[PDB]
Amino acid sequence: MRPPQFTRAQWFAIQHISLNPPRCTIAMRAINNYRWRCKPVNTFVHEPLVDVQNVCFQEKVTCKNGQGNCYRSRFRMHITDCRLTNGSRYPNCRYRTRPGRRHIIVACENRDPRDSPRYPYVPVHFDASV
Repeated sequence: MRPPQFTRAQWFAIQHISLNPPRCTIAMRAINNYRWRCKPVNTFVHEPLVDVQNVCFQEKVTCKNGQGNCYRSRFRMHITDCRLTNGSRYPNCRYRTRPGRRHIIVACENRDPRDSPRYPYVPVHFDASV
């Protein structure tokens, strides 16, 4: 679940934007610290923050949940898919790291008041890795 201390945009960035190349088992720890079971699957976008934010102005598409506020990246982006190993037992979560470069789809919305006023419309959910 989203920890209440983070806005939707903040949690999206924590889970899905990687400045440095992600090694899944290391990078997932900050996420699973807020959880009570290992996150089974998680995608990181390894691109500058502004490039990920800018997907919110690209190709508008229907979201998997039926909402209309999703967008598909114009270009393939560098991503890393993290999948929990079959032997992992919470709280010790290990991941397989599957890098790639694909179009992404994100949901976007107006910023929360607790989000930076410099980005009025921001990504809040990772919808798809293709």
